[PDB]
Amino acid sequence: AYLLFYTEAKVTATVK
Amino acid sequence: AYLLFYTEAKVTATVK
Amino acid sequence: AYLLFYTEAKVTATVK
Amino acid sequence: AYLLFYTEAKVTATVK
Amino acid sequence: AYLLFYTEAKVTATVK
Amino acid sequence: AYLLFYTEAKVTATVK
Ligand SMILES: [Cl-]
Ligand SMILES: [Cl-]
Ligand SMILES: [Cl-]
Ligand SMILES: [Cl-]
Ligand SMILES: [Cl-]
Ligand SMILES: [Cl-]
Repeated sequence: AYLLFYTEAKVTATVK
Repeated sequence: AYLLFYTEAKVTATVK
Repeated sequence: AYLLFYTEAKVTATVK
Repeated sequence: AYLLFYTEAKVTATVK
Repeated sequence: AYLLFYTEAKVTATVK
Repeated sequence: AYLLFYTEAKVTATVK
């Protein structure tokens, strides 16, 4: 699984 | 485009 | 001291 | 250009 | 568990 | 003072 911080604004974190 | 910080370790940043 | 970003959602930054 | 995550609180991301 | 990025330098990511 | 993560690659952190 990876950790991802993403944004286009707020930073969203997810683990997939 | 998204700004992305990714990791499984080092953090990789990219713009997609 | 460490710089920390954490999240369980929002990313919170702190310096400890 | 730089990718920047900034904070003093919320983390702001920008591309400059 | 929390997602953590930390640094005192390199940024280290972990899940606790 | 602000916390900054920046990159053009490696993420560099700084506190100013
Ligand atoms: Cl490594
Ligand atoms: Cl690194
Ligand atoms: Cl604080
Ligand atoms: Cl806030
Ligand atoms: Cl936020
Ligand atoms: Cl670990």
